Amino acid sequence: SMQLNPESADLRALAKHLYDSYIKSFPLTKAKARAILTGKTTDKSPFVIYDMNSLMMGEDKIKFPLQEQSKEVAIRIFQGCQFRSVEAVQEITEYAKSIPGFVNLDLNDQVTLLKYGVHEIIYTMLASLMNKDGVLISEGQGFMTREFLKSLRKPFGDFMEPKFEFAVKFNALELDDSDLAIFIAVIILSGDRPGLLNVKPIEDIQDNLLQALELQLKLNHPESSQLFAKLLQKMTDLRQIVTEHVQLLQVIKKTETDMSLHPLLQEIYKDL
Ligand SMILES: C/C(=C\CC/C(C)=C/CC[C@]1(C)CCc2cc(O)cc(C)c2O1)CC/C=C(\C)C(=O)O
Ligand SMILES: C/C(=C\CC/C(C)=C/CC[C@]1(C)CCc2cc(O)cc(C)c2O1)CC/C=C(\C)C(=O)O
Repeated sequence: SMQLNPESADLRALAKHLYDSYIKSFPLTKAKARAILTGKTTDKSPFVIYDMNSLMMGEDKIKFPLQEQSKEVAIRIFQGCQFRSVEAVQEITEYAKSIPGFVNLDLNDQVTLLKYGVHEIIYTMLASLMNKDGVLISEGQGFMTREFLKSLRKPFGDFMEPKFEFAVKFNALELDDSDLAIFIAVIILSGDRPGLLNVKPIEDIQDNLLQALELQLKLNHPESSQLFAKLLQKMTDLRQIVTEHVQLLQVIKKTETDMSLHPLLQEIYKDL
């Protein structure tokens, strides 16, 4: 069974390092998101976008567009989501640099792990900002309803729904930021990504993160012995969400020309 030894003290040290770096890299933590979503925050309520009227009032309220603002609502929303995804790529990149051993990997491998990892991490962390009713946007200053997003014309009405479906089930696991910091690191350090140069050093880092994660979960969740196994299952699930997402982006690229795909996202999508 579980032991207090030097190995376990090192794994707890790693968990703390990752948590501290995760806090630094991602201002809106799950703890803060949940406080807003339950109202248990003392902060001002987010502005709620639940219909076309409150979307347009929202554009006046929420600050975070030359011929962008000429496009129909669904495209303005979709383009906004793309920009926020690119900001998320930047943050997740900075987080990865804090993962011990990551910056010592060959720079091409660092880039490959991020290329194939970032969307998995985006869907994981998006769950922190979701409840069954909607999602927090612009770092908690807004809340956009799930049914409002579904109401957008085909094919835009379907692009968030699979992320909500993932989030309701993921959120039932009741992970906290301390758990997530390690989970995200595990996903990034996946040795099976296409086109990696040096698989073994990545596998060696991931093995240590997986040990850190299993110990964190045993300590932090006395009421489930299944949680580690369930989280390995979520890692495979996320690869499905991303596949499905990419196919939707194809359908959009094919059917919905006169609508710009962010060049950086194009680069990432190339070989997913
Ligand atoms: C999934 C999505 C938007 C990502 C929105 C988003 C910001 C997700 C990441 C959530 C985290 C990582 C949570 C923590 C956090 C804290 C911050 O302080 C700031 C941000 C951005 C943040 O983002 C729309 C569909 C994808 C598109 C168009 C694409 O890809 O084609
Ligand atoms: C659903 C989603 C982003 C909506 C992005 C959005 C506000 C789209 C609407 C864009 C338009 C129609 C265009 C101009 C504009 C500017 C604003 O400043 C505010 C709004 C509402 C706005 O609306 C992904 C999750 C985002 C997170 C966590 C975040 O961390 O964001």
